[PDB]
Formats: sequence, structure tokens, C-alpha cells
Amino acid sequence: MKPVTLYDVAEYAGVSYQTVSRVVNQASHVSAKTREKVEAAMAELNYIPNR
DNA sequence: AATTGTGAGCG
DNA sequence: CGCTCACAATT
Ligand code: NA
Repeated sequence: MKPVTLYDVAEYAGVSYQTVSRVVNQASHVSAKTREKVEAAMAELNYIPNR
């Protein structure tokens, strides 16, 4: 499968890789609108854990 | 005083 | 390259 990364979903949402990692694991500091971006980025794109 | 970004340490 | 963990320059 296409190795869709944390970055791809982050840029797609308009957020940082670390902000989007903190939507997956190590979760601190996530906002109303920013969260809803990450969700639409994860579900429209076929993100792969660890690739 | 809140977050992103950067650092670095694991794989 | 890809990611969790942890910490801090900037705002
Ligand atoms: Na992950």
C-alpha cells in the first residue's frame, strides 16, 4: 500500500506532524477545529501506522 | 500560560 | 524515514 505518513495527514489537515502524532499517541494540546481537520485527513486518506 | 516546533532517542 | 517520548523558544 502507499506509505501515507503522519506528515501527509498533517499537511492535508493543515497541522504539524507532532500535533497529529498527539492525535494518535502522547496526546496533549488539541483544539476543536484542529482535531476536526486531523479526522477528515485520517478518514479521506488511507493512513498507515508506521509508514 | 498555551501550543507548535525542535531534539533526540528507538526501530 | 517514521514515531513516541520529552522539553522549550515563541506567541
Ligand atoms: Na501511530
